[PDB]
Amino acid sequence: MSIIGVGIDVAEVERFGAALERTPALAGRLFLESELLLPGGERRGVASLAARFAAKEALAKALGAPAGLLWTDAEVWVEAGGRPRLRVTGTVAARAAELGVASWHVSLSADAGIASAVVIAEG
Amino acid sequence: MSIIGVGIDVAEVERFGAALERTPALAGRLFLESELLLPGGERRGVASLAARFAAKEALAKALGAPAGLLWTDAEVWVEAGGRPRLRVTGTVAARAAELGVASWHVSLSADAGIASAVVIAEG
Amino acid sequence: MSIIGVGIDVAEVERFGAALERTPALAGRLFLESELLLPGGERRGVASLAARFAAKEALAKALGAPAGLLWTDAEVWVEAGGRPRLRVTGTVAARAAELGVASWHVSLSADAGIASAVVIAEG
Ligand SMILES: CC(C)(COP(=O)(O)OP(=O)(O)OC[C@H]1O[C@@H](n2cnc3c(N)ncnc32)[C@H](O)[C@@H]1OP(=O)(O)O)[C@@H](O)C(=O)NCCC(=O)NCCS
Ligand SMILES: CC(C)(COP(=O)(O)OP(=O)(O)OC[C@H]1O[C@@H](n2cnc3c(N)ncnc32)[C@H](O)[C@@H]1OP(=O)(O)O)[C@@H](O)C(=O)NCCC(=O)NCCS
Ligand SMILES: CC(C)(COP(=O)(O)OP(=O)(O)OC[C@H]1O[C@@H](n2cnc3c(N)ncnc32)[C@H](O)[C@@H]1OP(=O)(O)O)[C@@H](O)C(=O)NCCC(=O)NCCS
Ligand SMILES: [Mg+2]
Ligand SMILES: [Mg+2]
Ligand SMILES: [Mg+2]
Repeated sequence: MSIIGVGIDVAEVERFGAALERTPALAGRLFLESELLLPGGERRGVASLAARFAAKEALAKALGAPAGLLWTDAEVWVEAGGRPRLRVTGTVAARAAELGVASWHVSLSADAGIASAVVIAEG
Repeated sequence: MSIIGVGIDVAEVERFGAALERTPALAGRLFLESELLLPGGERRGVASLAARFAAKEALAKALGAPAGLLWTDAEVWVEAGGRPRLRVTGTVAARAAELGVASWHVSLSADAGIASAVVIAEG
Repeated sequence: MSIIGVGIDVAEVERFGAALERTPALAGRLFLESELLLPGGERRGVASLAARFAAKEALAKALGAPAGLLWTDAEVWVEAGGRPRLRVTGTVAARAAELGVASWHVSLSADAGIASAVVIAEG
């Protein structure tokens, strides 16, 4: 395998929260129901959602951000240990196949009012 | 292939703009003429230039930042879809050859007053 | 080889410094004696220490952050040219072996009140 793409994204947390508040429908456009919940069932907070938004932007960048990708066709899920993972379906999986992507790597971080993500596509 | 190096850089946009304003010659020292223009021919803005500066710093870091690298020997170019790409020549290409680098991967992001870049060298 | 994990971390410098000041023992819990010194023997500054903290957090993330990792089992050392490098021992090396990690790549950056690091584990 080789690296197919890398993506990075930085998202200002306060601004992201404001966008979610302004348009009730936005959260459901960006996130699957599972992503909006913490492991124990409570509602995921704004900084953690901003990090997932950054991850999806970074994933899109790693794929060359073509038209027609759906936010809901990329899913951030969480291993028991807390580690974030990417699962791709539909439009995102189709684009990944065009480029020969077999494996996805992600990491997330938030501090100082920002959320960040890096994504590497490999295949 | 294997990873040869990784680089990351974060640049404060306002400070970068101030540096460009202070010394008229600076932009031409850091950037090729093509980098200073948007696809349609207008002048590239300060945040986008800061992201390209970060990319060049990150590229230097991925190569172990030896003396003698020229800023103008690394070029950020743009695919039709908008995706940034690195082209290396001269001093930067020579150092890349010393290390066996065959392929370059870059991503850029700006928000919250900062521009950022990640670069991976592979070979 | 393939990518085994990636980590990113962003650390607010001022807050990190405040934590070090609040608990005298903290620096020695996070850092080996060598990490606390500059090449010439003077004391390493807070932003540079924050970048090393971010590197260790990013390394932990690349390994899936299991319980039992010691901060002192990851060491940031510096090549003559200034390039940062990771050396792993003990608990961190043991976890790396569980995952098959052969090679480590790191880069550090600080600006705009933040320190950042990216780490890639390969094997
Ligand atoms: C292009 C895009 C990915 C980045 O936009 P953004 O997060 O608002 O802005 P950022 O500052 O973080 O990133 C902008 C940088 O992305 C890079 N970029 C632009 N188009 C790109 C593309 N087609 N592929 C990869 N990178 C691209 C550029 O370097 C740009 O900076 P520049 O114009 O100064 O060179 C975004 O506008 C977009 O089209 N998002 C699509 C997301 C998506 O499809 N999601 C559904 C599936 S998860
Ligand atoms: C070393 C350099 C790359 C980073 O400087 P910077 O962007 O101003 O500062 P940042 O905070 O972003 O990065 C500093 C970190 O880079 C790392 N670094 C220093 N020397 C390095 C080197 N030789 N190789 C890789 N990384 C290096 C260090 O970890 C340092 O932090 P630390 O001293 O606390 O450990 C920069 O000073 C430099 O020499 N730039 C050269 C650019 C160049 O050659 N361009 C032309 C070709 S594109
Ligand atoms: C999990 C941890 C790595 C990140 O915490 P942090 O730096 O305070 O917080 P950040 O915002 O930077 O990162 C949090 C993100 O890390 C990710 N994360 C959580 N658990 C993780 C794990 N087991 N593996 C990889 N990533 C993990 C998550 O995506 C989380 O964000 P989310 O909850 O919104 O999804 C940290 O809490 C930790 O346990 N550190 C261990 C360090 C260590 O073991 N050091 C000694 C050896 S060097
Ligand atoms: Mg963005
Ligand atoms: Mg820098
Ligand atoms: Mg952190």
